[PDB]
Amino acid sequence: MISNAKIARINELAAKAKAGVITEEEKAEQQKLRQEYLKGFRSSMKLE
Repeated sequence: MISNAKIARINELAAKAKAGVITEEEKAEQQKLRQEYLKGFRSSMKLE
């Protein structure tokens, strides 16, 4: 699961990725935490 602290961590890493300064380790954690966020999260715009 994910908490606000980890959500900030995601936005941190995402910014690192959008910038290009993100390392492989940061990338690995980013992908995982995004899944921790996707737990139960559905696409409201499509009701998917």
